[PDB]
Amino acid sequence: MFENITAAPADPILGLADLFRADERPGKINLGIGVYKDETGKTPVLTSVKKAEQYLLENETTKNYLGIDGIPEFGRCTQELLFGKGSALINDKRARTAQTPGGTGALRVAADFLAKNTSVKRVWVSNPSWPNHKSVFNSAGLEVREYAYYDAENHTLDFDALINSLNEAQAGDVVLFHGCCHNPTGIDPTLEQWQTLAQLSVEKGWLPLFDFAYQGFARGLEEDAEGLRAFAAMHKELIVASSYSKNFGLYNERVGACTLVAADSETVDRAFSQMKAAIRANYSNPPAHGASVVATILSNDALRAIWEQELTDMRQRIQRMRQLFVNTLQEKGANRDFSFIIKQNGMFSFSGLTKEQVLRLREEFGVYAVASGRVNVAGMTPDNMAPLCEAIVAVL
Amino acid sequence: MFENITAAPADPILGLADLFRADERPGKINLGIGVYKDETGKTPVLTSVKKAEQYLLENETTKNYLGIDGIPEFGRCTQELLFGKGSALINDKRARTAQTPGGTGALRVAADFLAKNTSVKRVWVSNPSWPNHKSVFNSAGLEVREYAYYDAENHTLDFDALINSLNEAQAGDVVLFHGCCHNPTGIDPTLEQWQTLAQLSVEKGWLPLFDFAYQGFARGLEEDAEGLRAFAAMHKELIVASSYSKNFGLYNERVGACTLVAADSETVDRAFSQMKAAIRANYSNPPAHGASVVATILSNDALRAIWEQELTDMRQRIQRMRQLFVNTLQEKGANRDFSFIIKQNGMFSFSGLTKEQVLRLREEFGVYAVASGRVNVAGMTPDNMAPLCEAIVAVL
Ligand SMILES: Cc1ncc(COP(=O)(O)O)c(CN)c1O
Ligand SMILES: Cc1ncc(COP(=O)(O)O)c(CN)c1O
Repeated sequence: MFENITAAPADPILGLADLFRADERPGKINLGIGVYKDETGKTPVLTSVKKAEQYLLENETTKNYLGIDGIPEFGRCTQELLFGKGSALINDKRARTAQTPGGTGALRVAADFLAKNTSVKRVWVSNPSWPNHKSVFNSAGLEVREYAYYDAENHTLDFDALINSLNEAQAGDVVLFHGCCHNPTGIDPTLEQWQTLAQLSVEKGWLPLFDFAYQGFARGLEEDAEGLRAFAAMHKELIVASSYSKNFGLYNERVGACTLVAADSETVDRAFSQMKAAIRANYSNPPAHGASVVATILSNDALRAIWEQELTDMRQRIQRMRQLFVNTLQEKGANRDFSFIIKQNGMFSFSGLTKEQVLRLREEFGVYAVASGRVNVAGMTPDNMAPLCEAIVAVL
Repeated sequence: MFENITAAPADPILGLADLFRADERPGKINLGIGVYKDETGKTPVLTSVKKAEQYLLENETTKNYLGIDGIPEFGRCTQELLFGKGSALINDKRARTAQTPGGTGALRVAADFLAKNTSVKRVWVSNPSWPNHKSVFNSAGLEVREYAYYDAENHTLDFDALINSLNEAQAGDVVLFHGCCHNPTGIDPTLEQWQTLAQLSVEKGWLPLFDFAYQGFARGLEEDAEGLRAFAAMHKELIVASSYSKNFGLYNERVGACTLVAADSETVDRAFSQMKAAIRANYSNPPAHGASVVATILSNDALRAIWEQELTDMRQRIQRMRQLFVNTLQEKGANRDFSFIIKQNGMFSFSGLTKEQVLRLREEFGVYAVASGRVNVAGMTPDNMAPLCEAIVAVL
């Protein structure tokens, strides 16, 4: 049965992890995978998480099944994060949340859902985008088409091209938008632009699907949700896949959620029972741990007050490294202007390096970055900034 | 988009959970979902698990991504459980394990794998079987056919009918076998029978797929694996989906694994890279917690010595309740012989109650059981045994 199986090519992102610990060469620098690192190049588990975990160890009395959609309070706390405590969506009971194994899992369950219970055939994804978007939607039998987004020359959001590309999407097609911290460009629409697309979207009849994996990494919790909230006030239905892997440092615990929004309580409820059926046939019910942690933190002011500060620290250190990288590059004689980098939000900078340059950086200097030239700024520290910048300069 | 969505019917198993806490009527008894309960009707978290969790809280320094196939030691410890420490499969490096969100998740990833990289079109499932088997395989686009298994009259394994049904399966079809504690009949093949099927399977060219969710609940760890081990010594390729939800009391942490076996190291490795691609497009990487616990327990003799005893206690209490149920039924004037129940292994007894009887038991007495007449013996206690038995007798 397996004699004919061809080997799949290594994952463009997760594959770097293998190569990185395959070459024992002293000063390697890992700027590939999107994981936060502190000034010492460590990925620590947050203090609030350690506190919440202790509490759980004290108070849990059972590991009995969670129920298909997970922990209620979790689902409730996430909607308030996404839509706002006031929000009519919450009051009209128009939204339903399922706890899922990470944002990726939320994208898959949404894909499986749309594929079996809807007439969706094609999903529109930005160009460029996170590489795994294609694979997830293709796994569910949906088709992926690309819409223009980034202006390489100016390092700008090519809005006119975005608008003009989307014009080929028909009523009933799904359009994927990144909530904030666009992966991998780091360029997001302004609120005015989010508004224009909110409206264009209602006239052309597209079903919006937001990928929210970095809430809190651009300007703040409530600000990063503005675009989504602009859409929810104007739309009757929409899906949102959010992740807690980055903003809670819970990467390997797989914590995320798929939020379904419909016209009214009765409708979202019917639609949701099918989403639950799709979960049952996939992984049955979600892993409790990571989600329990998030819920306990969110539910306790002391704990939540400490978390918001840890999040604020993460974001600020990244903004620091961002400006340092640019300054050291100019200091090291980079034959180019990299100022645009300071303008990007989130963990990544679309550096502009060519495939060949990133290949040489790795083989020659032990510097790891994604083929597309995406570099993890959050992996930069005052200690590796100089070796890194010299590697880059000797490659331009 | 959602105006037309029809509501999915409630899950035949997980749906009972809703109904049960929907009726506030004092003496309700829950014999539906397969969860272990101790003499006081509680589902406690195991002591070894509490110990392992404390250790993890002390020693974990990061929640960084786990890598598509999960924790190595976990994968390694599971293969030794399944195949045995000696085993040529392990020494020849013919097996590859992926850590997955529960046994259900392992069944899905195996389904997705077989569907995209193989010429499998149909999966053979016993009649009766765990209800979610159909849905998982149908989610992946595979077809499910049923093979005769249980003799209702005699409460025996209708081997001749089993053999005769399987004769319609062609070379290249997947046949699902339950390792031990057949859900829901509790009747398993003898080793001699496992042997006959091991051989019949090689001549007819079927790809075996074992569902192992109750290892340790029949007679013991190594004994419950005998059938599988009889097959692995005779087969060149096979897949095994195992679960740790019951034997480790880790239900909601979602801990299981999908083990792939091929002719040689080079082949299993090529095949496996595709299995990894299927995981990446589903949930990316598995939840660490539950699996870390299992690995720490398995890796430490003190901890593992305590676990094996807790498992032994669970199994023994069930065997106790099994004989008590039968004795109280006869004591309460049951107009029938229920002796066959003592002969069944695992958590469930196929009682023989009709759909109508189980419907009446619920509405009239607050006694919850699955439509098929499957009752959770592990949910019986000396305290509810009498109310329960009277409910049943007044329904025969
Ligand atoms: C845009 C985007 N969407 C979803 C995810 C998947 O996140 P998770 O690791 O939570 O599964 C990521 C990973 N960073 C992402 O960048
Ligand atoms: C036969 C069988 N297979 C798989 C599973 C799924 O187990 P999990 O809860 O580990 O996902 C179960 C549930 N008891 C089962 O009974």
